[PDB]
Amino acid sequence: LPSGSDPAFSQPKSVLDAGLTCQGASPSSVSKPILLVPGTGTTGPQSFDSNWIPLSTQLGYTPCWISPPPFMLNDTQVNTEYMVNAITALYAGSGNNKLPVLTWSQGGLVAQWGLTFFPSIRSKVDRLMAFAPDYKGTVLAGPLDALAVSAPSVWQQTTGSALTTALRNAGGLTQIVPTTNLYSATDEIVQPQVSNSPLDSSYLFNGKNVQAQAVCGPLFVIDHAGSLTSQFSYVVGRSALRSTTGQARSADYGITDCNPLPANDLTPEQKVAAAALLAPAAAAIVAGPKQNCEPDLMPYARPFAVGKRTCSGIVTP
Amino acid sequence: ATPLVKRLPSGSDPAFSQPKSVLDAGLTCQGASPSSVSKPILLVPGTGTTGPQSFDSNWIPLSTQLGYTPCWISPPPFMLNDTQVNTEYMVNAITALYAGSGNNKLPVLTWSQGGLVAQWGLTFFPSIRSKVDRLMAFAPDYKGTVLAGPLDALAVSAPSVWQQTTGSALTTALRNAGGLTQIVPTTNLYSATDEIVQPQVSNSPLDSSYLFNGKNVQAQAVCGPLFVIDHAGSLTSQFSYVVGRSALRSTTGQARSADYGITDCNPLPANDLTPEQKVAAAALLAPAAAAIVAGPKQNCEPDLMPYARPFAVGKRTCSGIVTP
Ligand code: NA
Ligand code: NA
Repeated sequence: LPSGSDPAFSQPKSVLDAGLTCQGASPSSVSKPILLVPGTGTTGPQSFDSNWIPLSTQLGYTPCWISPPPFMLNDTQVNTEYMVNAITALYAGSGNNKLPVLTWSQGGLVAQWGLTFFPSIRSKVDRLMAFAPDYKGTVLAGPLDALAVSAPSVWQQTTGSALTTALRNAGGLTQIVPTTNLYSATDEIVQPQVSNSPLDSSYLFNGKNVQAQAVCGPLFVIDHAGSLTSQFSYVVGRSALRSTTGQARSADYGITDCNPLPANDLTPEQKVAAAALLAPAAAAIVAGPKQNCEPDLMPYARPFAVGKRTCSGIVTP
Repeated sequence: ATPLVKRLPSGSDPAFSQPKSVLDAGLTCQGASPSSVSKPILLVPGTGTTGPQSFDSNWIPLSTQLGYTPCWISPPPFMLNDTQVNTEYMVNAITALYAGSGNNKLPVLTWSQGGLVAQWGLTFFPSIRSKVDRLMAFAPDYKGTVLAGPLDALAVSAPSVWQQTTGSALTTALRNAGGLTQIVPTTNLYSATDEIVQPQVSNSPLDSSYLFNGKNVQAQAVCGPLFVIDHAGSLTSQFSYVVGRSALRSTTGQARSADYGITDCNPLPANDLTPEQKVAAAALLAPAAAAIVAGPKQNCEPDLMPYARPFAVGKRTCSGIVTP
């Protein structure tokens, strides 16, 4: 993995701090923070108000989140600056104590990108619990050469992208901190996910890779959003957050937990909102940035994707 | 600024799967033993051929007339086996010829798969980087080729044909390990009209023969868009001889634009070849296509050796999905 000093941020600290919020606390003085990293086309609240904000509260954490603008549609590398800055802030604000990170969709790619390229946070993240992460991107976007004009981070989550290439070649498809990846073969956004194998976009070597169907059977169906919100997802995430190993444990879940509906402990209103989690993403995409090329890799990542084409041209060594 | 990133594998050479005696048996020099040879040049042949079949009609005599002792490897059977094994023959030969010429660097000159083999060796066997002074590659397929896939016609194909298919685990691993940037001074001579290796048309890093920082000479960029030489002509033409002569003589280790131009754009076999050599040069490809048909074939790409597996995790080879 990359070593040495962290790369410089492209955004000022004040901007990065403005993207971080905690429930009922300031990041500078917070007990048992958990950092929630949202999905493409959403803010922290839109990703987590109906699920892991209340669920982590009941598990004894202070939920905190980042909301990189606009709605996680900008450069994934910029979104990661928000996360790295937040880990640094919440580590100090909790008394110099490691904290867990819990993510949905792109948020897991962001987390692993930060752990790969910003060495200072490896000692500050206790564990990573990623729901439907797309470390390999998704092939459902189609080939890069045919992609319609799309948001910066949508380019970067397209399989074949310079970003996913650089993550892989820098060592980022192996876990860096104890990581659990919960995902679904029936994901309608991120594929391939069907093999229960290293082919899957959510898979990390040495991670606790939990394809729901491997536990629940081939008839179990949860979609991209259900991967975050389901009762099964809650049991796995609870296992990961409590485990002394930092990863979910098979002994903590079984067939009786294979309920695809929103987590039981959510209120009826939260269950409704959780089922409708994905809709704001489309609206943000319609109003959001669009371009005909993948954003350039920042200098710290360019050496890992020589030959790939971004907006400024082919990456050279 | 730019971070520190080792561009290539480092450390000790991976072990060979073949014993030294077997690798030595595949190496021959004209009129000399590798153990005591003056000014060797190592020639690495193309798919479906032996060293003599690739080079008897061209660079064996032409390099002799430039003052070298030509030496070649003939990995069996006819370069159709695992490209990684073919590379063991090349690595061993460099070690032997470096030692047999008094610890003096030597040039490597290749056709077709031979250039992929050379770059694979330089990428994964660090000991040879200080023993090769330059690489002169004719029609190298560092990205493989999109033409004539392994599932065309009979659903089995030679091991090295799988590996030379674009998207293969082998070509993926080479790229991910840093192998599409030159490692020693390299000249790549190729043709937009290559009928075996594509894509080659863009005169840019998209081309299968292109290496970053190399001297990448697409013939049409010098001779015009309607100049035609094929996969074999890329090795045998008079234009190719002028570029190769420049690369071998150059003090930079690469061909120099000053040494060739429009008046060298002769697509026929190199002038200095005898009539018999010119005829054989024009017919270079026929034995290779036939050997591919009669050789080993399988329905899967050979497994990557352990040294290469980390660079193609998630690809599929005969044993299953590649893991580190
Ligand atoms: Na958009
Ligand atoms: Na075939």
